[PDB]
Amino acid sequence: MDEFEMIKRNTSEIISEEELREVLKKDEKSAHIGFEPSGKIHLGHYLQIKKMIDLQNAGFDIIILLADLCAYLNQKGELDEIRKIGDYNKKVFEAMGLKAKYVYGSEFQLDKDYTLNVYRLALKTTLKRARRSMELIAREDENPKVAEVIYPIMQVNSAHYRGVDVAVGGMEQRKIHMLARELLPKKVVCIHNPVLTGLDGEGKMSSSKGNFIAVDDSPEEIRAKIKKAYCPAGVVEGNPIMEIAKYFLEYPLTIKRPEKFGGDLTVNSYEELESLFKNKELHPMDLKNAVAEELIKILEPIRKRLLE
Amino acid sequence: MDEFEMIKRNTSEIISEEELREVLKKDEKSAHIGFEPSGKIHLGHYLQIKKMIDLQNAGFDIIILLADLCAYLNQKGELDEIRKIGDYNKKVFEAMGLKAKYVYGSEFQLDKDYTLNVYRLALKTTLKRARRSMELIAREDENPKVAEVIYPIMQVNSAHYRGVDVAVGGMEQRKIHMLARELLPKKVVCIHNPVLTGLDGEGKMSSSKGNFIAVDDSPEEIRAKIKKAYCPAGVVEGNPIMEIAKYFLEYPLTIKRPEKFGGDLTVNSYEELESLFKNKELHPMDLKNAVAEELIKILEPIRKRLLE
Ligand SMILES: N[C@@H](Cc1ccc(O)c([N+](=O)[O-])c1)C(=O)O
Ligand SMILES: N[C@@H](Cc1ccc(O)c([N+](=O)[O-])c1)C(=O)O
Ligand code: NA
Ligand code: NA
Repeated sequence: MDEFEMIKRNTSEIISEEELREVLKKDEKSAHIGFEPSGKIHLGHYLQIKKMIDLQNAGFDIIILLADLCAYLNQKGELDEIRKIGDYNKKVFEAMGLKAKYVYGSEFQLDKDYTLNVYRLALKTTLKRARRSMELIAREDENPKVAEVIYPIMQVNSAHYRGVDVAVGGMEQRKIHMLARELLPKKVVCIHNPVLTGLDGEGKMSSSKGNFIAVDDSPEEIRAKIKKAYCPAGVVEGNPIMEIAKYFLEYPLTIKRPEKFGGDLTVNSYEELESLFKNKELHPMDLKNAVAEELIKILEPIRKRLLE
Repeated sequence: MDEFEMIKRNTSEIISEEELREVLKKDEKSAHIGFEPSGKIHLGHYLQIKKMIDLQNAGFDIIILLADLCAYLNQKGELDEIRKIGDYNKKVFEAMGLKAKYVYGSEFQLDKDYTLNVYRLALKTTLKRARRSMELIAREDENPKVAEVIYPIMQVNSAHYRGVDVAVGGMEQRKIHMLARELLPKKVVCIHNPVLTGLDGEGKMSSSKGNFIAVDDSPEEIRAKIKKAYCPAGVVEGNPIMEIAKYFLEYPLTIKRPEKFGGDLTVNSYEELESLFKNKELHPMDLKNAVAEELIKILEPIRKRLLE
């Protein structure tokens, strides 16, 4: 398994694989990811931090951008309050075991040279393109603000300005990233992680939608959220419990079941779990019990560091 | 005639008259106008500079904003080239007899505090409103850029930032000004000048449309432009020659005519010229001859200073 294959594991796409391979040869290489600060850090965040850890293990210097100014532009509140949530997020990311440097967008995004660049990019970016790039990111607003279209060019210049080789984000960032690869002289390698389904199955997981498991949820809370989650027998597509099994659990996985329902089941890969679930050899209740118990153990060290 | 009435003369609107009156009482008061730098300075510019002179005579400190960064956002070229045209414009404005201070937008519009203000305003300004405010200003573009909607909030913050009591501009600026009066804590008094008709009568006069008389046009050039201008008998509405008579000429005005066509005509006011023209007592050819000759004399001192 290449460093390349370790990095590629469980990503949705890498733009491009050829470019990443060229990057991997260098002694010194950096990757960054930006997050609008979030009151709760959930499995979606953890999925991406896990990927940053993969990159770190492959010798990348990791930068976490606490995106206070973008969050401000996306109507998340006042900068001072946003920064405080950013600081909390840093502590959570540290509790996850990430070795990284942290920067606040506003530390450099209001510099004269940065701003001049933003305006230069604004001349090359159509309103239609800017709005399209924000469809999965923009806060819902019946009267869309000028701030909405400044946000994507702020993010485009961010990669350029700080000289990152690799930008990581969820699939929802991909249009902004495509714009960056088009507009900037140096092409940034983009690694996109899948977007987790919300627990009720009705859309994507999000801090604003209350459809997530937070990394510091209590065990009792995790069990309840999983008990109630969308998880139709035989259905893997859009099944958040199966997603958790794929992205977070380790294998071989032992699934405990009463003897009357077939007894304990040892599963050597997610792929084999998927076949058992599609073939209805594994019931949603037994899948859920195992996912809840293993996820609790996975998250325990993080919750404990945050509780201590 | 009040200072108020001197200021009001030949304006399209003042927002608001009550506010201007409060302003007039102060010992210290300033007014500014901004211009995207223009390769040619035309009668539209001169009309507004004349109004700045009125304000100066009423005891206002005048600031001319050479709007290099707005011009950049509105696709007028590179900043360095734009600034050079700005410097030329300053020399023309000085040749007009204006006593003012001149500043380049970019001297202060890229400051961290300015930019933070721009982003705060971007949160309060809808895209729909920003685009509407730019309809008569925005460079024609089949694929409108993000830069187009940054421009109006740049101009909104300009008035606020430099603490002007009064902003002057053409009617085309009125939506941006309305936005400023809505968004800022201090209401700026806005004085709007009429927009001159193009020489061919087919739209408004503009540097980009080649339908103007420039202040340094040669006498021969002025005569030719006027000879060819739209000027229907009896029609005052949208008649650029009648506009020049109203906004630039002094009265009493003597109109020279051959005896066979009624002989020389002395006109004591624009209002009386308008009645004679509507009643068809004054032929377009005779009106044009007088307007051309008087406009040449009006502009001679400006052209001469620029030629020297
Ligand atoms: N768009 C990201 C945040 C972000 C990512 C990368 C960035 O470079 C920046 N930025 O420049 O402020 C911001 C999000 O949805 O959470
Ligand atoms: N909109 C003006 C230029 C302008 C006027 C006033 C201003 O404050 C600024 N500005 O802030 O750059 C720019 C024009 O059409 O020529
Ligand atoms: Na080496
Ligand atoms: Na006094």
